[PDB]
Amino acid sequence: ECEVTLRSSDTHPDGYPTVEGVKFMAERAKELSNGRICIEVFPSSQLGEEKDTIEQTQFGVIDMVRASFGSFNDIVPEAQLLSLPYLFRSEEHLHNVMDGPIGDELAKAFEAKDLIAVAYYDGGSRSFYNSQKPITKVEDLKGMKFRVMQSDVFVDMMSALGANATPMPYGEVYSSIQTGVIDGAENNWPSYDSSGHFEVAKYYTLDQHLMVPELVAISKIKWDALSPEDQQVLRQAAEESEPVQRKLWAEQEKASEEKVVASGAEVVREIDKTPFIEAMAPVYEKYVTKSEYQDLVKRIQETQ
Ligand SMILES: O=C(O)[C@H]1O[C@@H](O)[C@H](O)[C@@H](O)[C@@H]1O
Repeated sequence: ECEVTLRSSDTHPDGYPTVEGVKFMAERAKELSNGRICIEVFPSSQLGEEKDTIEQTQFGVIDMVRASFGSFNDIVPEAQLLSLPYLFRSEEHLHNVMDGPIGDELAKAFEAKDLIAVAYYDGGSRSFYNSQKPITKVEDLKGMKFRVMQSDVFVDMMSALGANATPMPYGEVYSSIQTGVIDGAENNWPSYDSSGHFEVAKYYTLDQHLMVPELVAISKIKWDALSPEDQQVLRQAAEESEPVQRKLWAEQEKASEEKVVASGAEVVREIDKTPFIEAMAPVYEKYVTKSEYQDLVKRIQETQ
């Protein structure tokens, strides 16, 4: 048994939808391989913060990782491109993009950087939360200090809004907010909840400026050393976990919103997003640098 073992990393805790997703993938891969293939999940950043685990996965030290496109920065340039603000209209839109040929194009981009993309997971939309004041309009962000994920595109996004970005690993955000070093950060409801940030940043504004895709990626080095039979099992188990993870995600979006609101989170709803969207013009100008990227963005916006 467990002749083929794979260590899989996630920054999130046990019980979180992405972790439950890979745990389901692991149960299925074990069943389908008659006990041969054994995926072990290491949650809560046990093996390191997310960007660091991505690099260790590329080197084959970690076998598999569940990660946000936003943690890649320049490592996979099209991953950064798909982290542009207000690129996707909805979770349905994003599903149709990632499920179609654009998803295959991105898979090729990951493979060129020694990562085999076997599933795309849902991460919903990200919105601003802070400890200082309600954000009711773009102008309220002026001069404020917000953590972002470690990609240049998010630093530029904050500058476009007249604020100051500070990239840092997810695990350090809570203390930085708590001690007042930064004013806030931005994320989806389940992160805002499970991270504890709602305890130290009670103001949340549903500006929904990002929908950053996520993936399960296997080390290409480890993958290439597997038999075709074992590769087939992994891909099957990964694809099976996708609809499952999507449903777990939808349920947790609801539960976490309810939870944090029950705890006193002060939420601003119905914000006019138009000025937020307009402000992103320079960001698109800076990152949409080609034909290859221009047409990509175009085909995304054209996807129903
Ligand atoms: O802000 C972050 O770093 C985290 O945001 C969450 O939404 C992602 O699911 C996670 O992969 C990122 O590490």
